[PDB]
Amino acid sequence: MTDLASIAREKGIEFFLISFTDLLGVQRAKLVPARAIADMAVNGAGFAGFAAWLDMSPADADILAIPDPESLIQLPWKPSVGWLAADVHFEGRPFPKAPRVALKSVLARAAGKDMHLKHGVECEFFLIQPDGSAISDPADTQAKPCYDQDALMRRFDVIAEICSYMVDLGWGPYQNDHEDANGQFEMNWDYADALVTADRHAFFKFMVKSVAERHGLRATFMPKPFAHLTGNGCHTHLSMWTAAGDNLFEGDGELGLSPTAYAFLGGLIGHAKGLTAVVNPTVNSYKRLNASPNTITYGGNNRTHMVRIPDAGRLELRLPDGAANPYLMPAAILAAGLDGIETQADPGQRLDIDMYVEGHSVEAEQLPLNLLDAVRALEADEVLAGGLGAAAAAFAKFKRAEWADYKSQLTEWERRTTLDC
Amino acid sequence: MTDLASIAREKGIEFFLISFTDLLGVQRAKLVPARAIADMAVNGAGFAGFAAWLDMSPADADILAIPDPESLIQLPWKPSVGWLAADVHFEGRPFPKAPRVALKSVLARAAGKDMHLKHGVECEFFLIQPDGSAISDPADTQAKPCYDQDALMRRFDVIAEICSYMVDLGWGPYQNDHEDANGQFEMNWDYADALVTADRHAFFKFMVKSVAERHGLRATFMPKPFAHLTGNGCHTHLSMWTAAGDNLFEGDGELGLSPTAYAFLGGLIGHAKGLTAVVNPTVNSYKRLNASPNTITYGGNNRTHMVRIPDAGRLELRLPDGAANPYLMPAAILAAGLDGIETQADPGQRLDIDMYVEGHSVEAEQLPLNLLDAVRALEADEVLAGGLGAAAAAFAKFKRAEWADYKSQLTEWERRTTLDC
Amino acid sequence: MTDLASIAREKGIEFFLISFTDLLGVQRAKLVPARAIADMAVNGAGFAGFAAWLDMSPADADILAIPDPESLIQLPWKPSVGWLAADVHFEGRPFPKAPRVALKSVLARAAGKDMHLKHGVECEFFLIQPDGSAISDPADTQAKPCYDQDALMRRFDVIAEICSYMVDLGWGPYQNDHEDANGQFEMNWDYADALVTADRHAFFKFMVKSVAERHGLRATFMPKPFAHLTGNGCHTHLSMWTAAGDNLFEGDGELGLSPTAYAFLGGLIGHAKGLTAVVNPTVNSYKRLNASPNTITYGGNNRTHMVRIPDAGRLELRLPDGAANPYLMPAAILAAGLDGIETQADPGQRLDIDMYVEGHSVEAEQLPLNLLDAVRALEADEVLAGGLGAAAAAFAKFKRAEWADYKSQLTEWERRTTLDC
Ligand SMILES: Nc1ncnc2c1ncn2[C@@H]1O[C@H](COP(=O)(O)OP(=O)(O)O)[C@@H](O)[C@H]1O
Ligand SMILES: Nc1ncnc2c1ncn2[C@@H]1O[C@H](COP(=O)(O)OP(=O)(O)O)[C@@H](O)[C@H]1O
Ligand SMILES: Nc1ncnc2c1ncn2[C@@H]1O[C@H](COP(=O)(O)OP(=O)(O)O)[C@@H](O)[C@H]1O
Repeated sequence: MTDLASIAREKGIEFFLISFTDLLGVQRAKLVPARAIADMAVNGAGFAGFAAWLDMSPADADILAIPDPESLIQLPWKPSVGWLAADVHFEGRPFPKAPRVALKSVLARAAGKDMHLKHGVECEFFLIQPDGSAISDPADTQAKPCYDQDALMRRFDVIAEICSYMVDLGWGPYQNDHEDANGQFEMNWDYADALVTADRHAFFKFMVKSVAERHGLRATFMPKPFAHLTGNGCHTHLSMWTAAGDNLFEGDGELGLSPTAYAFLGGLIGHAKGLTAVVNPTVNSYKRLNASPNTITYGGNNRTHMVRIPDAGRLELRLPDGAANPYLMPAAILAAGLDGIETQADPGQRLDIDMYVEGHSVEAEQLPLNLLDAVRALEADEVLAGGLGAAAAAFAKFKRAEWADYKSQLTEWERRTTLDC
Repeated sequence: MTDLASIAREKGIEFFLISFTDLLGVQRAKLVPARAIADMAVNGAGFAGFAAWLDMSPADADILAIPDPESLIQLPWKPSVGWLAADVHFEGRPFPKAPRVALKSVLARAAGKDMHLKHGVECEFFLIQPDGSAISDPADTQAKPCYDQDALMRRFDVIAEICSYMVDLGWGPYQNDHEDANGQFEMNWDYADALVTADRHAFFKFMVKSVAERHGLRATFMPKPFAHLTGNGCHTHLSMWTAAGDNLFEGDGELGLSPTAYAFLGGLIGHAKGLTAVVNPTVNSYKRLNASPNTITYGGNNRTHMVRIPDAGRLELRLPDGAANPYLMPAAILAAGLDGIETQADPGQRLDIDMYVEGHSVEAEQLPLNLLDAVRALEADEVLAGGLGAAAAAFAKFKRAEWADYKSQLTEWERRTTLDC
Repeated sequence: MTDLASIAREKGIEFFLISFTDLLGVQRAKLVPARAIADMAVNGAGFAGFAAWLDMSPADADILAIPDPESLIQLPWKPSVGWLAADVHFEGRPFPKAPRVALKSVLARAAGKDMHLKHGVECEFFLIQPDGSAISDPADTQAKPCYDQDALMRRFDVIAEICSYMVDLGWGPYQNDHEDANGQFEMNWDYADALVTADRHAFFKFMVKSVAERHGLRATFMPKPFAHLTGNGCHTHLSMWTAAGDNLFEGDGELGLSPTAYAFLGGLIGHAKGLTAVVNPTVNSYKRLNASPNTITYGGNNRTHMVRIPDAGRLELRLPDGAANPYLMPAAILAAGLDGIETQADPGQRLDIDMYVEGHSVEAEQLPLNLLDAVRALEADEVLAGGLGAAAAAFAKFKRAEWADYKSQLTEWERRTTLDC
């Protein structure tokens, strides 16, 4: 790996965006001219951490975001700018409250046991009007819009541009779909080592929002952006691999899954409640859990349970939504899963039923149904909090304030239903 | 007591409003011509209970609301109509889920022990525009509007009319004030036997709303109707009396209070959390508990604690808000208090401090901070649920549905704070 | 077979639209980058079938749409994209509820008797404003607009573009007409093997809609889109052929038709009622049957009957409308016809009269006059239902639901005519 300064000269990069993800998933970046990249690659870009979602004080020394040169992406729509993901450092060490640092820590524990997490994300999003008031396509109106050829091709320019970028970047994109809400789309690409996928997922949201804007549109990954439409998931596909390239999840047990997979699964099931706080991290998230289908079960090739087993050597957690932190969520999933493996956790019986029809009759534990309860579940889950380190309590702090902020709002519903009390 | 038919002939009453209060405090009434009052006074007015907030089925027999002839009030603004409060009966017996029946049951238990609850209510309300969008007086704007002579006299017509009605009805009204929010008023009258006060409180809200409408205005008892203004309380004054006319609360202990009073108080303190669900019964209610001042303490002549001791032989519960059921709330207070007396409950130390300044430093139990948590507190409080009978679980059911209804609403705050997640 | 990956390289195709038609005729497609076509061509593109009109559950495994490489069409207006028609497979076999699969089944039965159905379609459509409120040409206004030269040429650019595409695609287009309603047009091309014509029919609607949109206009195949104008037919021309290449309908009987042709006709007459549900598949469809001409008769070179004999070796079914599924329609027609042939059905006497003038005096069976009755007829016709397989029952299920949805709408007619009852 050559230096970024030399790459800048060779590939015509004039500015670098040195970037990191805070606790709320917000992309924080600094635009640095190429003349300054050498110093910053080694010493890091200085940011006042208290000004981001990092649970820091104005009295603290500036954090130093150290770029991972392997993450470099020349913006495909603006190649004279080089994007870099970074680890936030504080007082000479990675700062445990930064999502990407948290993720790297859990990975290092799994890696030490020769277990390498790989995942793929299904990042649904909506294409909407710039003012956010409606979807971008007024002609996308029918009751079952999923895979609608007409509406898909009406947004060919934006979708095709983005997919072609992903081809060039080497993500191995393989399908673009219109999803089951009007105005909603999904663009899939190959799974990879968790850190690779996490970096891609963070960049992907930024690319989609950016390219949409250039087309006079807007993209949102909001969990439930419209009252009358279903929402955005981020269903996650999970497998564990040895450094020698074998999928520990492949086995001769049920459905081609191994004991390791089922123990991992058992951690997922066992830690589902606190896990919800992290993978459904906003007040808005909880609308998708109250629509009925809010219990903890799996699985099989069945898109009706919290966990689906799509094929051999693979689990799909169907819990995370569009707001899920690209680093915190694989981190939290891995912590729960690793615990499952170590404790030989038992997932219980696979249910081969349609939960939307027969779910009412199944005795199952229930997920937390609002942000506050979910945070409480996270705080009571010591194994999970310990797996995320200091990030967990900082996350719980912020979400509790969001909760109180939300509840303090005077809504129309309140006035409509209470004015005559 | 003569018959209502004979009174109708003598006082020129052409219609009776036979009325009862459901679990949400909603006044349900039927307008019956005088020719039919005799049968209904004895047999009751038939209502389909499932259509009110009574937790009933369409398959149930109609309830029979039996008028309390002693409650009769010729509408002062329309004397040809006679208003009556009623006990809802079902299958030949008072229906334990009806608020007024619940209240009468608790009273009968206290009465059996020669303890007679008397209370006064401070029913603050706002005078607002008919469309509810702003207060009725655009010139009522200053930062400290409390007792504002100008704004008070600007609403003299409406206030004076209502107070004069209360004089004629024999309620012993003694003061009308502009309260500490712009547009907010209060009109006090003498305390009385709980059932008398409860009937008056129910009628009072109706009279104020009715008279406001006749003046082209509107009244609301909503807890927190405006984002920028403080809200409506219903602080309640409480004492217990023997049939021989002695105030059991008067004594030689601290502040002129007796051991009975302090044990009653101890029930209040001891049952405060579940009590909150009943006396802060709406989602909206909880805004007033998050503004800081949400802990459980008393007292002294100090408007800064959950309980104030204004004078000898008197407790003021400063907890209830404008949405409090006129029957359920004295009922719930009495259940908690009676328990305190029977268990010789200990309130702990009176705090002679200003909670708004030093509250942060006091170790005290905290009230529930949202409707859901408050309902949970009610459900966990067996003594309190048992004291209200079947009304308690029916109340909890409805409020839980209100909670889920509220949370399902897509708010602007959500879109503003999450669209860019 | 030069593979799709190879064809993509040489033809410069960057994306494929893998498409299938659902039970409501809706085009469902996935946009796949060339780099992924090889795998999808072999294994199929995955779709959640419950999200389309296929009568499935979210608990079902995804269907796999397997593309027919012989259907490949480079979109003539956007040749970097390659459209493919696909067969829906479920759990390792063709999904009988998918129209194209159902059609292929019926064709295989017939093929097994050396009878190969060939058909051509007259897919009338309107050109309208994007908002759908009026036709595209405000100057197209005369009482008898059929074949209007001015209006035809006023839309030359769009019509000519589409026709030239059909020339290049090898469909053998031969005429473009302005039809007998203002704003209505028709573009004819050579008949072919049923499956070829079906795929083309499906693609054609998409082409016309897409090209219209590129010209700032819009196309609709809605059966009756305007209250004041006549509607869109999809009249179908039908013949049966041996593999040797002879037209089984050509014979010595009347009008140059054979006994086989007449028995086929007899199946059409015999199953006309049930057939109506499939080829008039919407509530809106039934307007064209209540506008008189709704009895079951043929024929001769006479456009006044349900079936017309245009010439030797050919039958024209004048029943299907613009909403007819391009796959279900020929399938249902073939099912009926084959039965006619197997049972030696007697079509009755040819009526050489004008049904518009003398039709009232003829004794003939009447077609069903609304969607509900038509569905009932489909369900009662077990020979027809059995011939379409599971597609029939799923179709009827959806249509019964559409019917209930329609009836549940509060129409202005209802209010105008009932408000004063
Ligand atoms: N063994 C695996 N481990 C982790 N992720 C995987 C694995 N296999 C596939 N994926 C990823 O899961 C995501 C979804 O894949 P997909 O084949 O579309 O699943 P499905 O057919 O169930 O919808 C993709 O990003 C994909 O690359
Ligand atoms: N001994 C009592 N028991 C119950 N309520 C009382 C008692 N004495 C007064 N009240 C009532 O309490 C309410 C408030 O009285 P008020 O004298 O204005 O109290 P404060 O001075 O503390 O504001 C009135 O309705 C009043 O009649
Ligand atoms: N023998 C046949 N079998 C099936 N379809 C046919 C046959 N001959 C013609 N067609 C198709 O029927 C459609 C109508 O043909 P056309 O010549 O316009 O007849 P008409 O003048 O009666 O409308 C055309 O699309 C044509 O391809």
